[PDB]
Amino acid sequence: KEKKRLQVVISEEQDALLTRAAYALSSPERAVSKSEVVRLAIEKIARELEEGKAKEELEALLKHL
Amino acid sequence: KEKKRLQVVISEEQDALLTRAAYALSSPERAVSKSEVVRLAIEKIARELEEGKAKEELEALLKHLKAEEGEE
Ligand SMILES: [La+3]
Ligand SMILES: [La+3]
Ligand SMILES: [La+3]
Repeated sequence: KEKKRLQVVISEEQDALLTRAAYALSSPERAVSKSEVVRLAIEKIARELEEGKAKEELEALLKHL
Repeated sequence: KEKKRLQVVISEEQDALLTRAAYALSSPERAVSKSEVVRLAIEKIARELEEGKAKEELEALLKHLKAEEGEE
């Protein structure tokens, strides 16, 4: 009702992108875990779909599978 | 060519956002699951951090998200 266990299979390249994003977002004063990067990505995509941005890039990367 | 089982706890609001995004990106000709939306979000935000434009905004949303982890 308040929390949902998300199970997603990812590639090792997406794992590497997760690590690079986690380090890029981090700083000496704030630590960023991979799960926080996932939640932040979900929130950012939700906002962009609220604004309708980068749809050419969203479908470009989705068709890039 | 490895893979990785990923376990992440999310709020019900983000799960609903995941559903809405899954349907919005889907079509009768192509199905987009919630997990595929998660992968697309990962690659999208990683690319955004490589571009170096929206780092301030991502840090703000990140701060507010870390403010929500502590006991709702
Ligand atoms: La809630
Ligand atoms: La490999
Ligand atoms: La691979």
